[PDB]
Amino acid sequence: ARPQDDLFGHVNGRWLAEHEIPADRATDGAFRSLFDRAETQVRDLIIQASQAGAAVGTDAQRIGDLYASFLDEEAVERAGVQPLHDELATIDSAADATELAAALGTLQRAGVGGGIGVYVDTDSKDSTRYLVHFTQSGIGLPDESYYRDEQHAAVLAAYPGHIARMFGLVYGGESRDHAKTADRIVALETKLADAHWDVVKRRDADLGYNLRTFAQLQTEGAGFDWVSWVTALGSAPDAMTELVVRQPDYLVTFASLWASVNVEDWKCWARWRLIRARAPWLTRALVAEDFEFYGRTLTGAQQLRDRWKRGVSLVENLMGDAVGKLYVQRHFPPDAKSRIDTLVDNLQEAYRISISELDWMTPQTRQRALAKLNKFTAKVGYPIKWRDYSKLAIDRDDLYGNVQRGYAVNHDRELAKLFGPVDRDEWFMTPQTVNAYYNPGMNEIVFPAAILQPPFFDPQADEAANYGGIGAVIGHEIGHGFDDQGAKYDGDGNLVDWWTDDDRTEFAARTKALIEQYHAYTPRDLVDHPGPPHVQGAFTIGENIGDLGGLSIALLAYQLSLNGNPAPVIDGLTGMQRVFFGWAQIWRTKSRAAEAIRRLAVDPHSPPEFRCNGVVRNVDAFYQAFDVTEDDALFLDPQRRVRIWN
Ligand SMILES: [Zn+2]
Repeated sequence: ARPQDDLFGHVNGRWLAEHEIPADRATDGAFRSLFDRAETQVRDLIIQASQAGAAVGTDAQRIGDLYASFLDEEAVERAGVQPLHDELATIDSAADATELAAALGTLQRAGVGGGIGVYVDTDSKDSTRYLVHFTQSGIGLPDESYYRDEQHAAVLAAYPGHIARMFGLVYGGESRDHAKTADRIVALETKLADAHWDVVKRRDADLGYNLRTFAQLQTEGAGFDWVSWVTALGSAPDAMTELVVRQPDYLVTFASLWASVNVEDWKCWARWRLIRARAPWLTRALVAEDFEFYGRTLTGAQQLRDRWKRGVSLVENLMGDAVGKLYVQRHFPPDAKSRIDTLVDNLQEAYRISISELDWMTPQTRQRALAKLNKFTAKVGYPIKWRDYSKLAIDRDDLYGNVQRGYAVNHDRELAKLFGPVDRDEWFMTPQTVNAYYNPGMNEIVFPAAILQPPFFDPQADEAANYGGIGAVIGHEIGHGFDDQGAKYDGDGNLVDWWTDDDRTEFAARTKALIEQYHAYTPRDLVDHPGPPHVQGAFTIGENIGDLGGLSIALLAYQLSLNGNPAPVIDGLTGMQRVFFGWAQIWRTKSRAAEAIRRLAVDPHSPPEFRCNGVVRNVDAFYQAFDVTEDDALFLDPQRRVRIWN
C-alpha cells in the first residue's frame, strides 16, 4: 500500500497477511508480543540462576534456589505433608482464643490468607503517610456470590465434598470421617460471607476509607485479640497508630464470630486456611486435588499448569525486585535508561510549549496546566533504589521453608514502611510487567522496562522511531492528564476541577469532529460481513483524542531534540517521516473475526488499524512529511481536522 492512502497497510501489509494467530490467543498484538517476551526472558533468567551456583547471601542464589526447590518435586514427596503438620501444630497447640489469633498472624506473616487481609498503601488524603488497610478475606470461594446466589449453587454443593477430601489427604483416613468437619467449615464461611461487601460496593471509595485509631479498633472489633495478632505479623500497636478499615461492618461481625462460634469450629476453619494456601507447595495428592475444585470446578481448566509455570510465578510473587534487578542488568542497561530520560524530558518540554501557545483554553487555566506539568513525575525504566532481600535465607532442599521465609520477608518489608514517610518512587509493579499506564491519583506515568522493549523503544537504532514508538505512547499517557478525563485531577492528584465551562465547551466543539470521523470506519477484515460493523465513535472518543494528542506532541518533542539540526535520512526516509513509521508499528495487532465484532461493542479503544490511520488524518505534520495530495484516502480537508495542542 501507499502511506498517504493507508499508513497502516504500508508497514503491516507484510504482517496482517503472513502472520497467523496461534490457537490459544484471542488477539495477537505488539502489546501482546511483549507479554510473550517478558515471560520468556524472566523464565530464562531464573533457570540460569539455578544452574549457576552463586554464593549464599547474593540474589542470584536466592532466586536460583527458590525455583529449584519448587522444580524438584521428588524432594517435596520426601518431605511429605510433615512440613504442614509442624505448621498445623501451631494451630493445635492453641488453648485459648488469644493463642489462636497469634498463631493465625504467624500464618498470615508466612503467607496464609487469614480472616482479615492486610496491605500497606498510601493514605490518599495526606499522602505523606503509609497506612495499613484491613480488608475482607475470610472465605475460601472467590466472591460473596458463591454462597447466596442461585447461579453458584453448583459450586457450594461441590464445596464441602472438596474440603472433606483435602482433610482426608492430610490427616489420613476416608472422607466420611472428615465430612463432619467440612460441614463446619462451610457453615462458618457462609456466616462470614453474610457480612462481605459486594463488588459494586467495594469500588466506592467514600465508604472504603474509614480511618480508625488502634484504640478505636479494639473497641470496634471486641472479641478478637488484635494486639497479639499484629505482633505476630511483625509490627506493634505503637507502629500502626492510625489505620483504615476498608470494610467496617465486616470487622464487627467477624470479631463477634470469633467469640460466639466455638473455638473448635474456628480451628478446623483455620486448618483449612492453612491447607488450601499451602496446597501448591505440598505433595501431588494435595497439588492435584486442590486443582479439581479451584481450576476445574471454578475456572474450568482441563489440565493443571506445569511445574515451571508455577515455579516462575513463585519467584515473581516472592522476589519481584530480585528478578527485576537482573532483568534490567541484561535487557535494559543504563545506556538505555539514560537514553529514555532525555526522551521523557523532551516530551515534558513539548507539553510546556504547546500548553503556552494554546488557543482553545482559558489563559487562567493555561497557567493551571503548567502547574500540573511542573508537579509531573515519571516512573520510567527501573527504580532508583531496589528492595533489600538481605534478611532472607533460601535453602535449595526445603520448598516449604522458603515459602515461609519468602512471604515473611515480603511481609516484614511492607510493614516497615510505617516508620518512614512515603518514598513516592516505590514502584508497585516490578520492571518486567507489561502494563504502561497513567496514574492520576499521584500524577505519573509508570513505564517499566518490559514496555520499553522493541518495537516500542529500540535504544540502539535512530532516535526518530523512539519518539514515534514509546514517545507517543508516553504522550498519550501524559495527555490523559490534560484531557477532559484529566480535568478532574490536579498536580497532586486531588479531585478538583481545573477546567472551566468555556474550556470544556471549546474542547468539546474542537473534538466534535472525531465522532463523525470514527462512526464511518469499518475494519478491513469485517467489511465483508453482511451486517456492517461501525466503530462506536461516541464510545471510543476518549482514546481517540489521546492518540491524537499523543502523536502531535511527539512530533514537537522530536523537533526540540534535533536542536536546529536537520534530521538524518536513512534509506530515503526523513526523520519527520520516521516518527510516523514508528507510530504505525506499535499497532501491529490483528484479531479473530469473531472477537473483533465483540471488540466494537465493549472495548473503549478503537480498532488498531484506526488508532494508526484515524489519527494521522488530523495531524498537520503528516501532510508535509508524506506530500499528501487531494486524491488520497487519508486526505482530510483542513477545516474539519481536529487539533488539540498545535
Ligand atoms: Zn492505551
